[PDB]
Parts: sequence; structure tokens; C-alpha cells
Amino acid sequence: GPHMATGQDRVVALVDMDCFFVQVEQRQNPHLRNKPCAVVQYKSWKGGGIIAVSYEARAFGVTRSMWADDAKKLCPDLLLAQVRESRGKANLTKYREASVEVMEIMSRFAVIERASIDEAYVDLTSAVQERLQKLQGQPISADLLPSTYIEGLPQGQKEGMRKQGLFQWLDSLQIDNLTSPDLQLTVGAVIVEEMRAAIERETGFQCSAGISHNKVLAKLACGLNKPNRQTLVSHGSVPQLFSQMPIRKIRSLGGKLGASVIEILGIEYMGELTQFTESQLQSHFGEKNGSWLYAMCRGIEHDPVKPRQLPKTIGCSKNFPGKTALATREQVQWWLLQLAQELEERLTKDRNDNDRVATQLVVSIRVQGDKRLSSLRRCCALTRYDAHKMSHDAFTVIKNCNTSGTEWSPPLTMLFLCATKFSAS
DNA sequence: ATTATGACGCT
Ligand SMILES: [Mn+2]
Ligand SMILES: [Mn+2]
Repeated sequence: GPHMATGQDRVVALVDMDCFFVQVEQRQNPHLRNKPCAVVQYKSWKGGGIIAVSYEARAFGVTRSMWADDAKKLCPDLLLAQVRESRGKANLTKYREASVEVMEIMSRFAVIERASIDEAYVDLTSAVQERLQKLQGQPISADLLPSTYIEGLPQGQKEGMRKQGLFQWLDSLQIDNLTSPDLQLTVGAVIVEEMRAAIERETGFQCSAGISHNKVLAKLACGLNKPNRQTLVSHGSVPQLFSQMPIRKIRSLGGKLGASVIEILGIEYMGELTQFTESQLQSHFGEKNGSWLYAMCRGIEHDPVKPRQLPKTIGCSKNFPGKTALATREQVQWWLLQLAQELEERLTKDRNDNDRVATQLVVSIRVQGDKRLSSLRRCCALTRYDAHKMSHDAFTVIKNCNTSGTEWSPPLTMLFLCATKFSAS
């Protein structure tokens, strides 16, 4: 009872830009705004691979990782923006720079953890305490929450439902207790409305967000009401929400581990996990995963919001699938040079912007017919930002994979260069 | 012949 900690100490938000690459292209080209549109990479093979889809296009069934020619069968009016191509590969620079715009606005409100190019976690605990003291007892007006959904409410037209749920929540709120978790989540949501307003004002970009007590719940909440909306998942809403929540929807359970939870335990939903002791879970899934599952199914997770706005590694990758696989020495060299040239550009810009130097080069390759996604990964020293030297070293480091007797065999279906091990400069 | 990345765990 009194000693079971309930993981309500923090207020954590997950902000995710709605169809981010598409919005970047729609800001740049107004003809695309408020239309079915998608962003593609390459164009020759089946019109190119789609990597981002507006919500209007999604209503027709267009999805990521779908060929553009097939998407056009579902949505003949679909509009397409193409990723920039440089040195024969996709260049994502425009989206990394748009991402930094967004991150820099978010960083004004609270400390953020860049979780991907288009999403960050926010630790709002201090911000909420400060704002609570600023209110000095004033109750929270629904006007301050114009796009917030309260998950699980109403209980007992879409916007009509939203407002009813919010009204029930706010009427139930105990504004005089500055230590109530539910009040703290609520103030966190007010701040997140303000953050999302500043992002849209200063970039034109819309986003969704989740507000809860930890990263996993914030992330799960963010996806409940998209696009352009935010969802508050309270501690108290977890039993009902998790009672029908497929295990695969929880972050890190979408793959093999989640499938083995399902197969070994004979269950489907997150909430069923409550029935197992911690020791049982550790026995099946190992001590770390067991403790984590035992707490997570009760809505409790302790992973911190790391103060990290910048990526930890800077990487350059290209697949050479099918008959385009690289089969000669000249080919492997020239593409290592193209990759190393993009890497040099991004690294020099990174050193100037962020006062740091990478010190290790990671070279990863895939050979044709190899089952694995990395057929090999080897590291060497990264001592100067020179594309010719980095390409020469990556070669030097992979070349004993060639089994020919100027040819290259097995042909290579992927090259990958990654600068890592950053040190302040 | 989804592709381009990027974080993190295991050993
Ligand atoms: Mn997104
Ligand atoms: Mn995202």
C-alpha cells in the first residue's frame, strides 16, 4: 500500500512532427499543402520508395515503404516530392536542418532528448513545478488545452467528445494540492500546448504529443490522437488502456521479444502481464527485461530523459540491391569515395556548429546473398576530415572480403560509413 | 528491390 512506488514522480512528453518530411516539402512548395502527397527516394525502380505520407494520402491507404507506382494505384491524384540526390545517393540534409529548427524551439521550454530526426522527449518536471507556483492556486481553464485529449474520458462529433472528456477531467481536478500527479500532468499539457504553438508559429510545422509520467507512456499517448493533437495518459488510465493494448504497440516490444512474451506466456495484451510475478518474468526474459516488464505493465518506467539534442553518430549509407550490387574494385572504391565525401561535408559542418570532432570511423558492408544486414563491421581511426583518406581507410579495412583472383566477389549490396566517438573540440 | 539512418544491448 503506502510503500509501493507508483512511478508518478516525473512529467514526460513525447513530441512527434506529423508526417515530417512531407510537411518540410509542403512548407517549401505551397502547391502541395492540404493534398494527398508523399515523399519518395529515387524514381527509376517502380517510381521510387515512399518514406513519408500526408494524412490525406494515408486515408487512401498509402503507407511508408511502398512503391510510388503502387501508391498511385491507390491514390491517382497523389503528389510526390523527391528526396535530394547528391553524389548518386539520397541526401537528407534539408530534413536534418528542419529538425534542428524544431529542436531548438523545444529546447527553450525544457531539456530535450532527440529520439529521432522528427521526435524528442521532454522532461517537464521542473517546468511544471515552476508553473504551479506561478499559478498560486488558480484552476486550469479548458481554454488552456484547446487540442488536448484525456485518454479514457469521457466515461459514464469528434471535437464534442474531446471537450466532454476534458471537462470531466478538469471538473475532477484538485487544484489546491501542488503535489497531485494528475494536476502535474495537466500543467505539463498546458506547457506542451504552448510548445506546439511556438513550433507551429516559428516553423509552420504541426506535431502531435503525448504527456504522461514516463517515456514509454508518453510515446504511446502521442499516437492515440493524430494529427495535430496531444493526449494526456494519466497513471489511473493505465489499467483500462492496457487491458486491450496489444503487446506489440509498446516501445521495444514490437519485435522478437514481444512475440516471445506473447508465445511463452500465452497472452495478447499489455495488462495480462500483471498476473506474473517479477521472478517469473525474469526467468523467461532475463533479469533486466523481466524487471522492466513487471513495472511497465503497471505503467511504471524509469528510463530518464537524457539531455542530448544532437545525434551521437553521423552516418552515410547506401544499398546496392539486385543487379546493381558492386562487383569490381573500381566500383567499391568510387562509392566509398561518394559516401566519404558526404560524410566529410556533414562532419565539417558538425564540427563548426557543435564544437566536437569524431574520432572513430565504422565501416559496415553487406555481401550479396548474405542473410545478415551487416555482413561485416570494422572500425579504424578517424583523425582528419578528409574524404579521400576516409574512403582509402574504409577500403584498407574491408578489402580482405574480396575473394576474386580487380573483381569483387561476393558483390556488395550495402556500403555504410559512420563517424562515432565524439570529443569536444 | 522499402531505404537511410541511429540508439542501444549482449558478449
Ligand atoms: Mn512523425
Ligand atoms: Mn517520429
